[PDB]
Formats: sequence, structure tokens, C-alpha cells
Amino acid sequence: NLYFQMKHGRVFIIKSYSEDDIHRSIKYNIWCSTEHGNKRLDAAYRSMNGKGPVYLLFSVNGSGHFCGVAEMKSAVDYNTCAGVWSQDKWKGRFDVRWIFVKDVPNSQLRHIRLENNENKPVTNSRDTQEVPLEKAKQVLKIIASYK
Ligand SMILES: CCc1cc(=O)[nH]c(=O)[nH]1
Repeated sequence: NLYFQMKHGRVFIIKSYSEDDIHRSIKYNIWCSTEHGNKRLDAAYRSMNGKGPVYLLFSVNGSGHFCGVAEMKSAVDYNTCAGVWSQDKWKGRFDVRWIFVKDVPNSQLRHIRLENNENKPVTNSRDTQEVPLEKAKQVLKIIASYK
């Protein structure tokens, strides 16, 4: 209702090519991004210093929908077993906590736009695109109220 109208938290889009990697993340509550993506999330997490959550909005590239919401729950460990994701393109791992597993079609979010990404729809983001807090509130309310 007015729950989401907090003033702390940072929100990022997660774009996965792999449906297998979504399933593994939900099963084991972990994730891994590119090197550049991990560094961005690790900085946001460490600078948050616990004063609020880091939310992750997951969407599989090409699927036409978002598939869930997770919260970051650790910094990035860069020295972990390799080859655990569906493509061996990844060094490291961080903990997440899946908060919401539901398919939300892009049609329900296309009209929200990111002033920090040339006003492109939030549904046209790349991996680890950060969402401004005020637009993030609108997306979460839509996700949590979809049926
Ligand atoms: C390591 C899991 C993963 C898969 C993918 O396709 N993209 C990404 O950023 N992380």
C-alpha cells in the first residue's frame, strides 16, 4: 500500500542468460556476476554498512519477464570453486536471500524509466544496472502486487 513509500537501500537489475543459474541461485542462495558486476555490487554492499538492504531484481535475458527478488547477504568472495555455474565464466560467489519468486511480465513495468540510463525503460536494462531508489519503490510495489 504505502509500505514502500524506507529511504535506505540500493537496487540493481540482474540479467541472467541462464535459466539453470537462476535455479541454482534459488536452491543454494548464492550468486555471481561478471567481474565488473561483482565489484559494483560489492561496493554497494560494503558502503551500505547494514543501514538498509541491497535488492536484486532478476530477469532472464530474452524471457520477457522478471522472475524474482533477492537481497544481497554477503560481500563478494572472489576465490571460490570454479565451474559451478552453467558456463565456466565466473570467479567468485556472494550470498543472496531470495525474497520473492514470481514471474512478472515486462508489460507491467515498461512504463517506469531510469533517469540514470537515458530514461530507458527499466525493462531494457543490462546486468547490474542500478535503479534509483524512487523508481525502485515503484517496481517493487508492482512486483509484490502482481497476480
Ligand atoms: C554466475 C551466474 C550468472 C549467469 C549469467 O548468465 N549472468 C550473470 O551475471 N551471473
